[PDB]
Amino acid sequence: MAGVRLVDVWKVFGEVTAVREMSLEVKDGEFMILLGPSGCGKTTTLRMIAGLEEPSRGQIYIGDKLVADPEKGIFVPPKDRDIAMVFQSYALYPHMTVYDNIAFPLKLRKVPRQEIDQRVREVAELLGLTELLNRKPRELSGGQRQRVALGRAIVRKPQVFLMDEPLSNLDAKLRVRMRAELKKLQRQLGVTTIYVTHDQVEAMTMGDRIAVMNRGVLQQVGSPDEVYDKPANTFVAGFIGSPPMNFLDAIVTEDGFVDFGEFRLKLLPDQFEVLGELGYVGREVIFGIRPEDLYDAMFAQVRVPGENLVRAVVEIVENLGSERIVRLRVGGVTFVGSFRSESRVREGVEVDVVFDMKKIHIFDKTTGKAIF
Amino acid sequence: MAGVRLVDVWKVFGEVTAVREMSLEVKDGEFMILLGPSGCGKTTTLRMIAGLEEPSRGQIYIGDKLVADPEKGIFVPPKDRDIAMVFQSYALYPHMTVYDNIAFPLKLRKVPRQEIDQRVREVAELLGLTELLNRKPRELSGGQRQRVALGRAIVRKPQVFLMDEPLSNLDAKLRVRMRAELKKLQRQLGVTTIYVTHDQVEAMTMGDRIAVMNRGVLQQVGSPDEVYDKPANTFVAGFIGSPPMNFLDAIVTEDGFVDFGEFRLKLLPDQFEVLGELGYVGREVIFGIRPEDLYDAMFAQVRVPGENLVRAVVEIVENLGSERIVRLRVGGVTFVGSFRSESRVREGVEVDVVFDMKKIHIFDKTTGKAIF
Ligand SMILES: [Cl-]
Ligand SMILES: [Cl-]
Ligand SMILES: [Cl-]
Ligand SMILES: [Cl-]
Ligand SMILES: [Cl-]
Ligand SMILES: [Cl-]
Ligand SMILES: [Cl-]
Ligand SMILES: [Cl-]
Ligand SMILES: [Cl-]
Ligand SMILES: [Cl-]
Ligand SMILES: [Mg+2]
Ligand SMILES: [Mg+2]
Ligand SMILES: [Mg+2]
Ligand SMILES: [Mg+2]
Ligand SMILES: [Mg+2]
Ligand SMILES: [Mg+2]
Ligand SMILES: [Mg+2]
Ligand SMILES: [Mg+2]
Ligand SMILES: [Mg+2]
Ligand SMILES: [Mg+2]
Ligand SMILES: [Mg+2]
Ligand SMILES: [N+]
Ligand SMILES: [N+]
Ligand SMILES: [N+]
Ligand code: NA
Ligand code: NA
Ligand code: NA
Ligand code: NA
Ligand code: NA
Ligand code: NA
Ligand code: NA
Ligand code: NA
Ligand code: NA
Ligand code: NA
Ligand code: NA
Ligand code: NA
Ligand code: NA
Ligand code: NA
Ligand code: NA
Ligand code: NA
Ligand code: NA
Ligand code: NA
Ligand code: NA
Ligand code: NA
Ligand code: NA
Ligand code: NA
Ligand code: NA
Ligand code: NA
Ligand code: NA
Ligand code: NA
Ligand code: NA
Ligand code: NA
Repeated sequence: MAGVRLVDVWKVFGEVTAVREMSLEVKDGEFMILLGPSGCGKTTTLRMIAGLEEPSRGQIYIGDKLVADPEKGIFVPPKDRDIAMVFQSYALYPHMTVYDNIAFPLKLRKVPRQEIDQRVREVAELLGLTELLNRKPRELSGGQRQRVALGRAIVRKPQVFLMDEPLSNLDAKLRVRMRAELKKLQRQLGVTTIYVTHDQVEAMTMGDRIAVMNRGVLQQVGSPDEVYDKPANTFVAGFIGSPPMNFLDAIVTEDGFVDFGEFRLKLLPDQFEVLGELGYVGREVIFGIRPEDLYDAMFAQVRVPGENLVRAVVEIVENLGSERIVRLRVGGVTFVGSFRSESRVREGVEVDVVFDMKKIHIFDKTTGKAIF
Repeated sequence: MAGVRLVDVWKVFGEVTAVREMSLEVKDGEFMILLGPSGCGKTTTLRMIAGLEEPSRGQIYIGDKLVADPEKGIFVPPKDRDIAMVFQSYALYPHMTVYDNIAFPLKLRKVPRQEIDQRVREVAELLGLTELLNRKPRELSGGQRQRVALGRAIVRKPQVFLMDEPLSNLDAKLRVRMRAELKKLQRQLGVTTIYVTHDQVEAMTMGDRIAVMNRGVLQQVGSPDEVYDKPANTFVAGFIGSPPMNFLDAIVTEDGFVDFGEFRLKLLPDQFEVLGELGYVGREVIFGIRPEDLYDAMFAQVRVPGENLVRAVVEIVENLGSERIVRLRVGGVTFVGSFRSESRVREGVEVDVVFDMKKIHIFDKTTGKAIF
């Protein structure tokens, strides 16, 4: 069964809802990311798992243990859950030595003195903390304190590691390296990890799966490929990706096209069939395609006038060196493409644009849910 | 209505007791210091007030709310308590200006924009953040980001702020300035604050009151003058002061003197009376007097041979420029005085020493408790 489980979890404050009926199963041993914009409920969700905040309603389990169910009067304090919040301010005694801070979980569980000493010294050396063993955290730098909390977290082996934006205070290069190092260590340890971040690249880079949240609601749980290539709804589709996915209003036509008013594109057979079966033919839907899937027709692989091509005017060309971000317009609609450097587009000049129809998305105009 | 109240609070781990039957009432709006040496239970006490640790027994109130009483199955986790923990550098929202970061909590509580603006700008002014209102976190220093986080915490108006020697990482000079800035801000806010420190000078400098702890036990709660001038027992008397208070074994005599064996001193009338009414006349007690209250007879204001004066030999004279620390000996007992620079004391030479009898202390030799 799941390493961590939330069942219909809510957190409310009067008329405000921080987390709304969230059910999530985190697999044993996976590195799960909670990703979403500011205020989306991800931090509240991590705190409820940690026990730093109580759910308003719902059940929360760590392994086979029910750690929170307010309807049953059940609430296990954070220290009694088998979890490690790798967050220094909460985990560490500033006036106890680094050595004693790291040894604490083990002496609490009556591990022999010789064993404690070797396990503490081993994890300290691994983390470059050896020379700091006799110092107290109140004397250390912020980075050193975070490392000491990490050592205390991994010296034992809890059932779950929890982290909240642990690399936000780092230089870009060090951050890229740490994302790799943290994931390598998690894989080595094999311990279920739940990690909050607002950073899409960090999420897609480190996570085995990503739980995308928006305004307290779980939008989708999937691997980086699933959330990027198979966004569950317009929120997910528009939240991940740079430049953002383009969205256009369209009518699915009886003759198999998505009609934007200003122009039309021919759907692929299978797409049109699924839309047929579901009853969207004749209806207004939301069409989406990423900038990386739009091409200058001069160099596109397959150019089909009528079906995947449209003439647009270029409004802005941003020269990024390795590519060009091209703001395009066809009458009253606009979209952005990421074209190759060899493209000769020029502001004010028209250009034919090819859409890679295999990469489009169609969503329900009312619910926002993805058809594909 | 106390701001925070602990009633008979204990925290134990097996045979080890971190905090023992502590009752403490923190006044609404006061700056309370929890001061003690390492292992005294000061951090555990702050952790139980924050809710990071559940007490083994006792009740804890934040305002009029009972937040922990294990016998009643009551335990409110940290995020659900009306407290603000001040630590490292908290959850600064990226892609959000300073103004919006501080305003965020009020944006949830749906506070009118007029009020949000006034409150945010007011808070930024107290923190010196006004010129940074339109800046993003990335454009800020670490100290600027830290102040922005404090501002976010302050605008929410918690019942109490909790911190554990947050100034510990600072160079001496900056620390002196920050103690003053922190206390000034606390007075401007009028918010109950509980601050843990191991530093005696920091405690006496910043606290309205100081809760002195030793080995899990609350020794005394008083203003800096009270803990310094009216120490409740020998621990408090010997823990604050430099050089430390001198202690000598004595016997209260029938004729109104304290007899040290090697010499005697005459008690002030009111002092002998209290010792009498309490039944100490004829008993061995612990006598105490600070170095600053010992004087070279050459410059003393009042010299009464036999009563407040004794001839001693000088063993060590430390020349501190602004004063001299003089280690004195009378037969088999020693004590240290802080004499004026003009004193002509010399190692190996005798000198008459005057004791300021109005400043002495007498403690019960068995319990260590101060009679006065
Ligand atoms: Cl702590
Ligand atoms: Cl070692
Ligand atoms: Cl990366
Ligand atoms: Cl919502
Ligand atoms: Cl919500
Ligand atoms: Cl996406
Ligand atoms: Cl062609
Ligand atoms: Cl202003
Ligand atoms: Cl004292
Ligand atoms: Cl002389
Ligand atoms: Mg967070
Ligand atoms: Mg998946
Ligand atoms: Mg892949
Ligand atoms: Mg493509
Ligand atoms: Mg794509
Ligand atoms: Mg140009
Ligand atoms: Mg009770
Ligand atoms: Mg809460
Ligand atoms: Mg004084
Ligand atoms: Mg004095
Ligand atoms: Mg002088
Ligand atoms: N993993
Ligand atoms: N242009
Ligand atoms: N105060
Ligand atoms: Na997985
Ligand atoms: Na939000
Ligand atoms: Na609650
Ligand atoms: Na416990
Ligand atoms: Na690593
Ligand atoms: Na895919
Ligand atoms: Na991917
Ligand atoms: Na891929
Ligand atoms: Na894609
Ligand atoms: Na792709
Ligand atoms: Na134009
Ligand atoms: Na341009
Ligand atoms: Na393709
Ligand atoms: Na006070
Ligand atoms: Na505990
Ligand atoms: Na100004
Ligand atoms: Na509040
Ligand atoms: Na200030
Ligand atoms: Na007092
Ligand atoms: Na006094
Ligand atoms: Na006073
Ligand atoms: Na004074
Ligand atoms: Na005094
Ligand atoms: Na004094
Ligand atoms: Na003299
Ligand atoms: Na000397
Ligand atoms: Na000398
Ligand atoms: Na000498």
